Amino acid sequence: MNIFEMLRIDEGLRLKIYKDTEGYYTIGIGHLLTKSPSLNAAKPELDKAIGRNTNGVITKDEAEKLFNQDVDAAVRGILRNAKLKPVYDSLDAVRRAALINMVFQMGETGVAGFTNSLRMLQQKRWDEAAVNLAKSRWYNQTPNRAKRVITTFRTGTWDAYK
Ligand SMILES: [Cl-]
Ligand SMILES: [Cl-]
Repeated sequence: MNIFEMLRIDEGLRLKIYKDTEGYYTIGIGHLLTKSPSLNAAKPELDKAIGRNTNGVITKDEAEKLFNQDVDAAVRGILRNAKLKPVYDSLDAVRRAALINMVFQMGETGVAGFTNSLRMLQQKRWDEAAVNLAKSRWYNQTPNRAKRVITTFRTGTWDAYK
């Protein structure tokens, strides 16, 4: 198991514009297109992302290409973030994947916002960090995915995904 297979299980794959759990226009492997309500504001963002007139549908290859970019950008965002970087550096390889997953879903700003949990992770207080991460809108809105991520932070193994 690796970050790619982990996010592929959490986000699924859809070749046609769809709405995410929050109601936003998305395509492929969790690639957010726009927070705007218009499918007309979404279609152009999609064409611009792919480099072609797509008419709202893309191929598997195109989806995977957006995915590689999005994972690369998540990592690079963590490393440029003054609050995230020190946490990431402190972690083992499995748990680093868990932080990348959070960043991919909620963005760097959001994650950097979990001040207390981040401090607990850095101190390696696993059980306490898992309890604090659960007290969030994130966990209440997407409980099954959140529990998988949380379990990965608590245990440091890929069990929740096996
Ligand atoms: Cl893009
Ligand atoms: Cl869920």
